[PDB]
Amino acid sequence: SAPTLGEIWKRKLNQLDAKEFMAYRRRFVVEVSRGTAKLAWIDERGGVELKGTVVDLGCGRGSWSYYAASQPNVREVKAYTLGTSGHEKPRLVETFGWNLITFKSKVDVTKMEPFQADTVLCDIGESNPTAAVEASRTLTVLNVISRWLEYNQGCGFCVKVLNPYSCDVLEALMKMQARFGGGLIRVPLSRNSTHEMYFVSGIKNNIMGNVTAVSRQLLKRME
Ligand SMILES: C[S@@+](CC[C@H](N)C(=O)[O-])C[C@H]1O[C@@H](n2cnc3c(N)ncnc32)[C@H](O)[C@@H]1O
Repeated sequence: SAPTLGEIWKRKLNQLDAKEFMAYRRRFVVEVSRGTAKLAWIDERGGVELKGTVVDLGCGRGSWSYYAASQPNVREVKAYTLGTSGHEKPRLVETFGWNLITFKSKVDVTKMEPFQADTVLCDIGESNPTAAVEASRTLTVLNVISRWLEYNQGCGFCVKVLNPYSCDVLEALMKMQARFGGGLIRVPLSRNSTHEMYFVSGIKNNIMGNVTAVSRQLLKRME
């Protein structure tokens, strides 16, 4: 049922006008950066142990990196993002832990050699009206992340899954869970206009069931 229900949600979402979309997207949603709040939520729930060498793949402005850099078990943060035309570039600030981060823009992380890391973070996935476009980008991220997880036996991880209801993606996630453990969670701070979920090392759950539960929740909210 998962692809059917998420696909229904997507087609219904795309039928909303500007006013309906704006009202729908915040309905019952919890709530400085959105990025910070989401990683903080996952961290406080025990979704991911932030420790040692943290990689932040697709760091954009870098909220996750600054979050990670302020945590007691983190030793360094290596942050990477495209930062090319019309893509977010890291925003340097003077907050606690800033000196632990190395930001590198102008890097396509899908083409980077994995290296040593104790925690793998990745928040790549831009919403697109076409669910199949989102599935393809999601698959690409998961394939890249699998190489990192293979290279770093036992590392912690927290990975955005932009479209988790697509059948190919579900099978990909089950395979990652079979290989690396972990589970798939919905952050209640996510807006109703995205079906994004997070593949995390700290929580071990029923992936397909959680996805379906999120589809049914987001559909009910649109009713
Ligand atoms: C919007 S950030 C997610 C938010 C971020 N965690 C934060 O807290 O600010 C996702 C970033 O991934 C970047 N990105 C997308 N594809 C990429 C790729 N192939 N290689 C490197 N960065 C990529 C995008 O430019 C985008 O800025």
